[PDB]
This record gives sequence, C-alpha cells and structure tokens, in this order.
Amino acid sequence: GADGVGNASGDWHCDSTWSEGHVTTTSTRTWVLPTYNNHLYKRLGESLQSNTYNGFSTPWGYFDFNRFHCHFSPRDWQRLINNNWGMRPKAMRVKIFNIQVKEVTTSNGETTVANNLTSTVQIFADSSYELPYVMDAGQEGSLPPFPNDVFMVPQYGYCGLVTGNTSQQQTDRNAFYCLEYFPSQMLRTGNNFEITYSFEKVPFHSMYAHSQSLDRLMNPLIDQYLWGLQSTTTGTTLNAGTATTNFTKLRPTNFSNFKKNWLPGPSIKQQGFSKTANQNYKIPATGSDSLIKYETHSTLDGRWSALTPGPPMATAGPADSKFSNSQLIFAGPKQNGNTATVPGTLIFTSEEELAATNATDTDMWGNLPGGDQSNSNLPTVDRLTALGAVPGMVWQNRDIYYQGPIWAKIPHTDGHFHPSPLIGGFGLKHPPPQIFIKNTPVPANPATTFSSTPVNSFITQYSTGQVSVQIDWEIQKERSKRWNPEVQFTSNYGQQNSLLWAPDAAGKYTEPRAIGTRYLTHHL
Amino acid sequence: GADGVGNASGDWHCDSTWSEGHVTTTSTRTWVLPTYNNHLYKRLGESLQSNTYNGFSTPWGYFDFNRFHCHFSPRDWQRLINNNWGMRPKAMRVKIFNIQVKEVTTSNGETTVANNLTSTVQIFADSSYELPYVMDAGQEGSLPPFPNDVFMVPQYGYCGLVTGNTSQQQTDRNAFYCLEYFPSQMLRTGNNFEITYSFEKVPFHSMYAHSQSLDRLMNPLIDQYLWGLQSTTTGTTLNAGTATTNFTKLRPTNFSNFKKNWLPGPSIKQQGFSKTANQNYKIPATGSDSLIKYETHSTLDGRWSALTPGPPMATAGPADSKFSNSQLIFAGPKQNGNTATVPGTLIFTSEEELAATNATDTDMWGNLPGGDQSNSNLPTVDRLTALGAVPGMVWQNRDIYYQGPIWAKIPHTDGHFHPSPLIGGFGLKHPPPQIFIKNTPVPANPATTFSSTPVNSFITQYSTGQVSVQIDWEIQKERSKRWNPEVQFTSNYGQQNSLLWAPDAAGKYTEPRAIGTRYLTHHL
Amino acid sequence: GADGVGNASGDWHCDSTWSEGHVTTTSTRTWVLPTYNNHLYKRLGESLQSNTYNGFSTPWGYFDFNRFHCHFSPRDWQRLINNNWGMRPKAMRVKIFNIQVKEVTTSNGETTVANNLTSTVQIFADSSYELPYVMDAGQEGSLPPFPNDVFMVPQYGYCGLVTGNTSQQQTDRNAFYCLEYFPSQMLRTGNNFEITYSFEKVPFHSMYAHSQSLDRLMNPLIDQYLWGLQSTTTGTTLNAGTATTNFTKLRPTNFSNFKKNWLPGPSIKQQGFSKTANQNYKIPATGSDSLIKYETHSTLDGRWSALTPGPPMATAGPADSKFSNSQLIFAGPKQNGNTATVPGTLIFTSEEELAATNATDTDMWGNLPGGDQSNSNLPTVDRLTALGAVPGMVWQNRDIYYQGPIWAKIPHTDGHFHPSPLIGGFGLKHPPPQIFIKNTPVPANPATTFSSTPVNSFITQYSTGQVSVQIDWEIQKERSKRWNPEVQFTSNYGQQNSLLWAPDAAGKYTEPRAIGTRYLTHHL
Ligand SMILES: Nc1ncnc2c1ncn2[C@H]1C[C@H](O)[C@@H](COP(=O)(O)O)O1
Ligand SMILES: Nc1ncnc2c1ncn2[C@H]1C[C@H](O)[C@@H](COP(=O)(O)O)O1
Ligand SMILES: Nc1ncnc2c1ncn2[C@H]1C[C@H](O)[C@@H](COP(=O)(O)O)O1
Repeated sequence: GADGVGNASGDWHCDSTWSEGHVTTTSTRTWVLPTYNNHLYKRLGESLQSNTYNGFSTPWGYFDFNRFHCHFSPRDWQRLINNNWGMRPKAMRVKIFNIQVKEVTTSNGETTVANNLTSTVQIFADSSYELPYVMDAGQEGSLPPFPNDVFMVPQYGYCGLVTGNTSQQQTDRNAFYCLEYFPSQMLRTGNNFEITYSFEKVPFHSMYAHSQSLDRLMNPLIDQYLWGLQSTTTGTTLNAGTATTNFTKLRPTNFSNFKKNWLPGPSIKQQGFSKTANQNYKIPATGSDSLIKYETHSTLDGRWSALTPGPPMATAGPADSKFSNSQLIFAGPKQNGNTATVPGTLIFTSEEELAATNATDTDMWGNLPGGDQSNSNLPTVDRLTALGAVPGMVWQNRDIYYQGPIWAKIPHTDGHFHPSPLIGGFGLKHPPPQIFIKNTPVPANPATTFSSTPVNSFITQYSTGQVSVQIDWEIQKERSKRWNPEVQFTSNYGQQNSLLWAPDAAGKYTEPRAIGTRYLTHHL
Repeated sequence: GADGVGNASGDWHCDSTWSEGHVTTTSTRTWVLPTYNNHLYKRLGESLQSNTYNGFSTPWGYFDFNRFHCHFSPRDWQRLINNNWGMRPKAMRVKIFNIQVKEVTTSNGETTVANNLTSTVQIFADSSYELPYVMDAGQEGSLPPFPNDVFMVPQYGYCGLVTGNTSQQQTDRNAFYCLEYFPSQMLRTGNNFEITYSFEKVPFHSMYAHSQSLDRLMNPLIDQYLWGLQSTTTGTTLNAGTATTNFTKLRPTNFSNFKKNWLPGPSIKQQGFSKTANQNYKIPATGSDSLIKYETHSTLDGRWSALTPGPPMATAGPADSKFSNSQLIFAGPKQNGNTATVPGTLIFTSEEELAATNATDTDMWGNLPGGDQSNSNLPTVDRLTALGAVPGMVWQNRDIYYQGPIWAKIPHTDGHFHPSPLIGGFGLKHPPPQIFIKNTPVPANPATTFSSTPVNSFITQYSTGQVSVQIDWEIQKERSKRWNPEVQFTSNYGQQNSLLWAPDAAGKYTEPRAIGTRYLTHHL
Repeated sequence: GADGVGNASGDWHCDSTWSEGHVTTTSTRTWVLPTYNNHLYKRLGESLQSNTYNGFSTPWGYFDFNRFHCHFSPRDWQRLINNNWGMRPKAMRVKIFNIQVKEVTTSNGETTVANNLTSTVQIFADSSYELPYVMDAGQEGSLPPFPNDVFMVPQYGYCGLVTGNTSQQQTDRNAFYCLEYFPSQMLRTGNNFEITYSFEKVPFHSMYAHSQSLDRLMNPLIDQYLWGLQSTTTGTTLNAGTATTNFTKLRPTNFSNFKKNWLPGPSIKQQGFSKTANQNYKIPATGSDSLIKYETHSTLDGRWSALTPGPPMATAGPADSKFSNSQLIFAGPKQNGNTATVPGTLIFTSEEELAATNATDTDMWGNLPGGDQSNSNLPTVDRLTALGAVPGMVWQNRDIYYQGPIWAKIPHTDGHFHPSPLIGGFGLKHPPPQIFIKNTPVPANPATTFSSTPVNSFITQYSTGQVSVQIDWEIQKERSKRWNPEVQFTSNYGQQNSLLWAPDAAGKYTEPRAIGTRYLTHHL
C-alpha cells in the first residue's frame, strides 16, 4: 500500500451479503486521532483499597471492533436472529487508509488548521499477543453503530498486578511495555494499512430459547420402573401419623420425584434489588458499608470484585421490578450522564430464557438436609446457595446482544473451566489482534546549540482517516419440525413522531432498546 | 421390504455370539399396537405446583429397547460381567415385520376379531432427533426380558416448558410437534421395516470395583520427604499444654496426614432413611411438609426436583437398614402394585463399591474451619456438605444394572459436565433413534352428502407383529496380575421350589434380584 | 402403478424443504369417498329471482388443494413471509394410493363393514379443461390444514347459464357433461394414480407493504420547476376578496398540488358497516329491500351479484369497528355454524396496506367539478365514486392469506383486464387440473329373467385411501437497504391454557387467526 498525495488510498465499503449459512458484514467509519499524554508514557497508580490499581497510560490509540452493532445493522441483526439457531465469527480483515495529518496553529485569538503532508502516522498489530489485551473489557472505543458517525480513537492504557489490597505500590514483577519497542509501519497520506485474521474454531452461539424444561423431559403418559420413598408416616401432618415406610412406583402427575439423568448447572446466589426506590434497604455507595459489601463478590489477594456478569443463571425479567447484577444494563436513548436515578432511563437485559436449564440468580440452587434425620430429630433444611460443577450438570450460557461484546481473550493460565466470556461472546485463545496507531512526534523549532536533553517542543498535530472491518460469519439455519409459529423480533414500536432506530429531527442516532438473539426455539 | 400376503416378512432371531472382545446380542419379541387417544393429539396440562407440567399426548406408539435385559439373558449378563473390565454399545440394527392388522367388531354381546388385509400401519425413525426424546427417562415400555412375553407398545407423549411453579399455562415458546408432518413408511402385511444405527464412540463402562483406596495409594513402608504441622501444643488435651509448633516428617502409620495428589470427587449430601419404619421422622407424602421438602433437591424456575439418582456417591449397602435416594430401587418379584410398605418386597441397588474414590451419600465430603484460629480462639468446625469440581478430583461413576437403562441423550445445551447419565448408562449426543409406529385410521361408513367436518367414525383396529434388535457390543477382557481369586456373580440361591430366573409353575417369569457389573477388580 | 393386495401402494410424505429461492411443500392426507347421488346424475335447478341457478350434480367426487394451508404449516408460512418479497407456484405432483374399497351391510339392528377386494374405484384428470372448473370458487373441499385429519371428498356439481333473472329454465345452449364419457383409470387395492403439472409463468405475489405513499414520491427539500394556480381571490373567505390570478412555483410544504406522474388505481365505492349492531341502518336479509339492494353490486342479465371481493382497494382495519365487503371474513375458532351475530366470533381480513397506492373502499376515488366555474357561478363539487382504468394509474393487488385460495382459472373469454383473482391468488389460464374420483357401481343380486331396464339394486359401498400433493414454490429473497428493523409475524399470543395453532385438550385443531403475507417492506 503506497501511492500519491492526490490519490485516495482506499474506498468506502459498507456491504451486507447473506447466503446459505455464511454472512459477510463489511463496514467503514471515519476516525480522529489526537496526541495522547502529550507524546509520553505515564505511570498510573492510585491506592484505593480494593479499587487499588497501577499501570501505565500510553501515547498510542487503538481500533476496537468488539461490539456487534459495529458490523450488523438493525435489519441485519433481525435477519440473523429470526432464522438461525446459531452463528460465529470465521474470518476478519481490517484496513486503515486515506490518512490525513493536520497541524494546528492557535492564533492570537482562535485556532487555525493546516495539512502537514510529510507528517507520518504509525500502525502495527500486536499479533503475537505480547501486550495486555484491552479490547475485551466491555469498555468504550469500538466503532459507532451509525455508519455516518465520526469517532475518536481510544487511548491505550493497561494495568499491572496489584500486590496487596492496600497500596498501588508495584513489585519487581510489575512490567512496563513500550510500544516503540515494536516494529511499526510508518504512513503518510497515500500510504495505507491492511491485515487479515482468522477466528479459531469456536462453538456456535445459541440464538434460541429452550422448549422443554430440564425437569420435565419424560413421557407424561408413563410410569418409571424405578421406586422411591414417598413418605415416612401416615398423616398429612408433619411429625404425626402411624409412621411407615411408604414406597411408590413413581408414576405420572408426580414428576418432581421422577429419577432424572441431568441436573441444572452451577450457580452462585446474587442479591436482588427493586427498581421501585423504597423496596430496597438503603445501603450507601461509599463508606464502610458500601453496596459492594452486601452484594455477592469474589476476593482476590484481599481485594473485592463484584460477581458482576457472573455465572450463567436464569435472571429476572426485563420488565420485572426486580433486577440484579447478572443482568446487563445499557444506557437508555435519552440517558447522557455517568449517573441516573430513574430505572426507566436505562436499558435492562434479561436471561429469563435460561430458566429451562439454569438456576435462578436471586433464588438458590436447591436444598440440603443440615444433618441426619432420626426418629427423634428432623434436621434443619439448609440452603444450597452456591454450587460448583457436579457430574451430570448441563446449562445454557448467557445470551449475546446487538450492542454487546463479540469476543474476549481467554486468560493465559494453565487450566480454566468452560471458557465462555461471562459478559458474553466468543472465548478465543488468540482473538482478533489489537491494532495500535499513534501520530508521529514532530519537533518544533530547535535550539541552535546542542543539548543532551530529550525534546519538548513539538508541533501540535492530529490525524484522521477511514477504517473498514470485514468479518465473515458462519451461521446455521434452523430446521425444526415445530408446528406452531415462533416468536420473532418485530418492530411493533407503534406510532411515533420520529422513527425509531433512525436519526431524530436533530440528526442524532440513538438505540431504542437492546436486542437479544434467542427468539427461535429448540427442544432439549 | 415388500412381498405377498401368505409370506412371512421376516424370521425369529434370538442369537447370542461371544468372541474376542465383541459380543452380539440379537432378540425378537411380539408386540401389540392399539389406537391411542382414539386417533387424535391431545394437549396435556395440569397445574400441580412443582409437579406442574404441560405437553401433548400423541396417537403414536414407539419401540424402546433402552434396558439391558432386553438384550442379554441371565447367563449372558453373567458371562459379560465375570470376565470383562468394561463394555459399550457399538452398533444397532432394528427391524419390524410380519405386520398383521386386525379390525374388531363388538357383537350384540361380545367382541369378534377379523383380519383387515388392506389396512396399513405407519413407521418412521426420528433420526434427525427433531422431537422430544423420551426413550431415556427410565420409564416403562422397553421390551420384556423374557423372550416369549408379548408386550404392548407405549404411547408417545412429550412435555413442554413449564414457565413458573404455579400454572401449567403455556407461553409462545411452548411448541407442538405433529408426527404426521414427517415422512412415514406405510405398511401392509407383506411389507416390513428395517434400520441401522452406529453408536458414537463412548467410554467403556467400568464393570469392576477398586482394590486400592484413594487415600491409601502409597508405600506403607516409607517416609515422605515432606513435612507438616502435627500439633500446636504439648498435652493430650485440647487447649492445654506448653504450646509449641510440632512439625513431623510424615512417616508410616500416619497416612491420614500424608501429602496426596488426588482428592475424592464432587458430592452433595443426601438424607438417609431407615427401612425399619420407626427409625425415621414421620414426614407425610402430601402437605406443606411433604417428604420432598426435607430431602435434598434442586430448584428450577421455582419448581422442586428430588436430587434422585444424583451425583456419583458411595452409597449404603443393599442389606443395610439405611437407604436413600442415590440408590436405584426396582420392584420385587412378588411386588405388583404402585405402592408398598415392606422394604423386603422391593429390590435395593447399591454403590457401596464407590467408597474407594467417592464420598458417602448420607455423610459429607469433609470439613472446613469456620473461621481463623487464634491463641484466643478455636473456630467452629464446619461441615462440607456439598462440593463441586476442584482441580485434582477423581471419581467413579454409578454402576450399570441388568435391568437398568443402557443409554441416554445428552441435553442440547452449550456446555455440561462429565456427561454420564445419572440413572446410569452411556451418554450419547445422538443415541439410538426413536422409532414411531401407529395404525392408520380407517373411516367407517360415511355420510352420503358432503361435509367439511373432519371424520369421526372409524373402524376399530389394532395391529400386532414381531420386532428384533441386534446390538454389537465391544467388550474388553481384563488381564490383571491379581493372585487371589476374584468375586463373581454366582447362582447360590440354594434349594428352591420353582427354579429362579425361570418361569414358575403358573408360567410367570419374574426377576429375583438386581445384577450389577462390578464383580471384577482393578487397582487405582 | 400396479402390485398386490398385501402391499402398500405408496408411502406417507409430509416434507418441507427450503433453500436459495425455492421451497417444496409435500403433504399427505387420508380421505373417504361415499356414493354420491346414489350413483346418478341429477339435473339441478331452482328459480330464485337473482339466485336463480341451474345445472347438474354428479356421482363423482374431486380433490381440491386450492388452499395455502393445505401445503404450508404455521411455522412455514411464517418462514415464507418474514424473509421473501414474493413467491409463486412452479410445479405440482399429485398421487392417490392405498385404495381400500369397503362394502357395508346394515344388520337387523346396526351396520357392519367389510372389505370388497375386487371392487374398483375410478380416477381421471380433466387436463384438457373440458368441464366446468370448480376448484377456484373459494368453496370447501380442499384438504385439512392439520396433517392428521381425515377428510371427505367433495361432490362434483356444476352450474349452467341462467337465461333471465326469473326462471331457472334452460335453453338450447345449456349443456350437460357426463364424466363417464371420459377415459378414466380403474383401480383396485394395489393400484394407484399419479400425475404431474407445471404452473404457467405467473407474477410473484407481493408479500410486502409499501413504504413511500404514491402522493409523496418527491424530494421534500426542493421546489418543482412547474407552476400552478393557487387561488382566484384575495381573502381567506370563499367568494370574497379582490379577485386575482395567483400562481405559485409549487414548492415544499405544499405537495398536494405538486404535479405528479402517477394516479391511484381504479375503484368502486363500497358500503361500510359497523360491527357495533346499532350503528347500521336496519336492512333485512330477505324482502324487497334486502341488504343486497343497498350494497354495491353488479348486474348480469338482470341478475344481481354482490361486488364482494371486488377491485383492489385500501380497506378498513382488522380492529376497526367499520368493515365491509372487499374484506375477507373467515370463521373464528369457536364459530361452528352457518350463522353468527357476534363479530368477535369471526375473523376479519384487511387490505389496510393498500392505502399507499389504492383508494379506500368505503370513501371515494376523488372529486370532480359538476359544471364550469364562472365569475357568477361556483359549480357543485361532485363525487368520483367509481372510476375505471386511466393512463398513469398504478395499484397493488389484494393480499394472499394462509387459509386463502392459491389460484383460479382465468375465464375463457376474448379479453379481460389485469387477471388477478379478486378473492386473491394466481390467475392461470390453465391451472392445476381437477382430479375426479368415484367408486364404481356394484350390482346387487339380479333378476333371473332378462330386463331392458337400467340396474337399481347396488351393493352399498365407500372407499378410503391417502393422497399427497407436492408443489414446488419459487420464492424471492428481499435485499433492501432499509436500516430500521422490519415488522414480522410473531407469536405473541401471550400465556395460554392450550397452546395456539395446536390441538386442544379435546384433540381439536383450530386456526386462531388469519395470516397475511405483507409484513416486509419495499418502497415505490
Ligand atoms: N466461547 C467459547 N470458547 C471456547 N470454548 C467454549 C466456549 N464456549 C463453550 N466452550 C466449551 C467448548 C469445549 O467444551 C470447551 C473447552 O475448554 P478447554 O479448556 O479449551 O478444554 O469449552
Ligand atoms: N457416558 C459418557 N458419554 C460421554 N462422555 C462421557 C461419558 N462418561 C464419561 N464421559 C467423559 C468422557 C470425556 O472426559 C467427557 C467429555 O464431555 P464433553 O462435554 O463432550 O467434552 O466426559
Ligand atoms: N395472477 C395473474 N395472472 C396473470 N396475469 C397477472 C396476474 N396478476 C397480474 N397480472 C398481470 C401480468 C400482465 O401485466 C397481465 C396480462 O394480462 P393478459 O390479458 O394475459 O395480457 O396481467
């Protein structure tokens, strides 16, 4: 990739091509790149007991396309989800171009901008995965959903290890990575970048809700050939009757005692809250009794971490007054602030579909006897609040969302367990590589006599250009023998003043709701 | 398959062929097919709080061979289990034939039956697995163990999802499947059906009990090179002594403190009951305090489900007065009713063999400190009642029984854990397909003037014919260097009036006991 | 097609195969055939002034598959309509088989039925179209929607010409057709029939609603270069002002005066009625002032005929209290009678979608001046109630329904106009041929001495068998660049006691609502 100054170095492609069981999304967006940290690396750190962290902020920016709406349009996502029991990324190709480097000159009063033709910009992809991976933390920076929205490239920054739960102080293990210590490609207008990636083979995402329920997978018309204890006494009253060993053949209408082959999957109880302000308990944000303490969390090296997405568990409804972590929440259309007090201002996700295989988040997994029953003792009935893997469990994973993550890098650790990103998406060992970009520094007028001191005065600059990502998605059509019509993502937003999923009168594009994927159905 | 009326369309095969490490069981049985639901599909449903269920009952019947005694004879099962450390299904072939369709005519007083030559019967195999799988729920309907016992084909019926724990009401997800919306093969006498299947590669079943115990896998003659804390004080009395840090080299006779490499597998405590009526606690069947509540159970969408078979855990003995779920119970020889009060009337299974690797069902997994010990505090000793998977665990799975299930379909869910049917058997992703069969409807005399109303009057009919299943089993001979004789399944039923495992004087075949598989032994 | 008695002569096929842009529906149903008109042809006739008719009723039955639900399942129809901007029949193959002829014998008290092996049944297809075509009159007789519903074959009967509007009397033109004067194929059990047809090339059906409206097809941001008269005076008051010739450039916000290139298509005003009983006018059924008179109708040879389906016109809504002819009405799920008084008991169709191109049924086409305006005269503003074709008109045709007609034969007349069946469907010159079937007469015991008199005594008989139709449908996927999600046929029937679009607890299948086809959208 290399030509002249007055020659576009690439074209605008915003395809959409469906077929058999392959769909290829292609999209381009214009971007802007500032001069981060005024050209330098800055060591980050701040002791915040549990929020304690340390690291570094770099002068580099980076492209992030880890959000579904970066590739599919509303209509597409609809297509995709109303006719396919699953999908998955297969291949990706990214390309940056039409680089334009600008140098600003703030006048006596206001700023004036001009084209620095010979100025260069750098790009390079960490395809060896030797740098903290940031594109999968569910953070901002991905491309805009709306094709014609210009966006700012995010600043690259990474965290180191926090030794302790007190100080951000760093050990001899903490490491510093320098992006200049990498081979980068230098570009000027007329040059361009391009790269290709191939997704690892990964399981198709569900994209369907279950019909049958795990506890009702038998023939309602027939007896088991298995027997069990029905009751130890004769009455209808606890601890009172002639006392006997009553065994049953386990036949229809019973079912809750039918011997079964599979159990619901692992769960960890979550605290449930109400959207109606006065049904909660009045826990504060800050303080020694901050919400954190009362919400189910994990503990790493003395530090707390909300069990946020957490294990795949059946959740509350999107409409239900109850909600909780485990439920993804996105900003509403009219919500533009770091804070809100009106539930109706936000968007609530829901894993209600999982109630066919997984346990409910706020409830429990089941119950255990708290001791050994006797003729002179009925044991306490304990609560199975958290339960790990056990032979015979099966479960569904969290759904995927139109404005959700697409993939996440699996942690470089010997051993794990069922690698599905908890925020959702595809867990890859080596995922789409992070592409870094940064404007090259331009020394301003220099001293006329030598100085071993590093340069300070730099011309002020910023760049802009387009970028396009093309991902090949493998999808699988359904083919069920279900007779009755299925549920489907439909418009149904009724009459409206300014069409939904479209810019308003002021020219602002905003996403009305969150869209799932599990509309279609498959049995167990 | 297609010939004449006076020409058998198949022959009777009840082989048995052993060899190297392959055994092929072949068996045929005669069957009868009624006219279920008087030809129509009926929506099922009944709100029973926790036993709540919904679904449909179909006009179709189905062949089920998911029981070991359907294929092996007593003697065979014996052969199989006294010389092989394992086995597994490899291939299957089923064929239906000698179809005979009969039409009944109830006379003024009593019924008279005749042959409807031209009447047809339908068959088809759901080999795309697009229909609720029912053959693995441990229900009745499989073939009779006794070769010369005529059997009735089961009615096909399936359950939908239960949304809630209150109402059987159905949502837009519930689905209705219609078997007529499938390509079925129509037969008349002279026609026949046939099909072949190949089992997925699946782990051989154990078929052996362990010698060594997981906690005793070392050399009893030598010291470890590892050290540990033996005691914190000097006396023989708790909280009393000169208080010191006493470390040991961990040498013979100790063993319970030896550093080991593996832990017992996951477990969930089960309530234990006594067979002697007055040692229990007098819990009722029905009621707000039904046995269910007090027995360890799971909770799906607010509904309860006994943790019946549950996790592989060492169990009580077959003779022990204590028993519990986790133990398979079959009807005794003289037990002919949906209920019983005499333990000795039934047959108790037992996983006593697992006590070499798994934890005991009624007991616990182990113990944990309930807090941090101090010089001014000895923490509560907590009970590890339920424990999921943890790096380093190992365990044995539930045994297989002569009259037990053979396989079960693994649930269509992203992710599970160690897919061994909990009732026992082989967990296949796509198992032997369900073969459906139903008599074709025959309109009785019709109206002489048109009517857009669906037909009601149907000749009364039923069919009968033979069916044969052939399964190729892969088995592995032992080859241990064990010196002393091994345990073996022996007759030993002493003297008797009417030989056991044989019809009585009245001509009734009944199975005396339940037969396991783990008679042979292998170390760890 | 010819084999033995104990050999099925065909199998049961109820496929469904989707792909690129071709879908093949295959379905089979069991049927019953009586002995119509007790074996003879009967001349029909009845003078009913306007309902006057004449013709003949035949001893033959006939297969009719001219209803969409005969081929697609609920789910299919859904598939079909949520992803395709159109479809059309391409090829058809029908086959009858498993013929079973039964002879009844009513005993002293009640009837007894037996198999008459040697009895024959006749079939033949009028593929020369030389017989009144009846399969397209929107009458009963097609196959049941539910695969497992036995149905009665309809009786063939046809009408002749009615000369007059008084008498059913027939002229020398009236003709009598005899089906025995055709080559028919005789069958016995073991024989079978089969035939193939290929649809004529015919326009794909719409299957989409319009975005843009015919009167708003310009750029809302720009002026026309055309001028027009805006007002003849100065005030804001009719007939009052300084009187002038005010011409305008015809620019935005106006639009209703913009010069346009196309006009809405032809229409004929229909009378509108209200579903709320007391908003009508109290017109009687019978009488000299029967509803007919007051409802827009056509007049052929003095006879009246409701302008029922009539011209493609925008209609009322399915929910609107107003309804009218022009709107297809089907029986509700719980409606089982030739009459009803509760609108909510029935199912209302709606062409509301056509309001983007066609005029509204109950309203009018537009307005005309009733004379020539002058400085001393303002003409009556007339109502354009009925308007035929005029250069520049464009229009959409009536939608198609899940339980609607599929095709209709175009009348054998020199000339017509835009041949789209008014009830809806595909207008073919030579459509799927009518397949006739009738049981062959079997003389009962005969006289022992000759008689030139035609036979009377016939054994009583009826037959039954299966039939299957396979139609290859050509469909076209969409490919719009629409951004916002589209409307879609979704379940959404909320919670329910007995799942919809599925048999109830009593085993009765009933269709909940009527399903259209225009869910997707295309502009103009
Ligand atoms: N998103 C995603 N990525 C990878 N694997 C997934 C994912 N979702 C479910 N699984 C399953 C597929 C295999 O059973 C498995 C292997 O983990 P392993 O530790 O590699 O043996 O985890
Ligand atoms: N009956 C049966 N069927 C299948 N697998 C069994 C069974 N019994 C034990 N296992 C083991 C074999 C592999 O370790 C495994 C894979 O589960 P997967 O989720 O496929 O990675 O589970
Ligand atoms: N259903 C159907 N069948 C046939 N033609 C249709 C139909 N619907 C719309 N049209 C149009 C297609 C041509 O413009 C036409 C020819 O009529 P002709 O008199 O043959 O010149 O009518």
